[PDB]
Amino acid sequence: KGFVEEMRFVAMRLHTRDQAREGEKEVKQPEEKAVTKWDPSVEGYLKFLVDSKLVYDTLEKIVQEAPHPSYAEFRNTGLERSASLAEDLEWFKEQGYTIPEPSSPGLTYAQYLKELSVKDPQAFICHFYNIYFAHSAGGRMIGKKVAEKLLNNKALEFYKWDDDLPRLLQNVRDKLNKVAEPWSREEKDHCLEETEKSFKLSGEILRLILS
Ligand code: HEM
Repeated sequence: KGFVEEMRFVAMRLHTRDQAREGEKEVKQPEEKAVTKWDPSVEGYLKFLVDSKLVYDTLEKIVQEAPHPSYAEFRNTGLERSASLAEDLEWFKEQGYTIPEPSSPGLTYAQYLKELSVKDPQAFICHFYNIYFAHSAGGRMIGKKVAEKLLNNKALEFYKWDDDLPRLLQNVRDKLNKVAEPWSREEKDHCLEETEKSFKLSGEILRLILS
């Protein structure tokens, strides 16, 4: 039975019920409240977008270099976001905003991903799944609400895909199921146990929006 379903179960229970129907956590950090209650700023959102771009650039470099050969299965999935973020940062530059340097949440996550990618493929796969699949789920609703609050409803490229998203996602889920099928139970469990750290490091990047 498909291992992605196991990763999704763990991810959902780590959401707050404010923010997702299947979430089981209480609101503890900002950002963990329902998005409609957020008070974002453009300054904070730009830090979030720059730090996000650093993480996506890092994930793209890891699957191209493929220090473990299974990572090459995840090249060119259609979910890559670095080009879309570059376009959106240029839109903000054309509007007169300053683009910030990467902040500590993105620098920290990028460094950790590079380390994991070499030493711990099971833990890396947990982050690959949670980072990309978070974005195409709640990330889209964050983008829409932030654009309503601050951008007069501008629809940024970060929230657009060149192909049907349900099919893109399902084909990556089936690739993830295939890379995990030879794993032992212990390797699968090790992957699942990494999910809290992905939520922590991602959450610190999301919190920039509200900073
Ligand atoms: C402000 C924060 C967040 C909100 C509002 C949010 C909201 C949601 C919602 C409403 C869903 C269910 C809809 C769906 O499956 O398409 C979902 C799914 C998901 N979220 Fe989040 N989420 C947040 C943060 C995170 C974080 C930090 C992670 C992990 C780093 C994450 C990982 C996932 C995953 C993996 C799914 C399953 C998506 C799928 O099955 O394709 N989310 N999220």
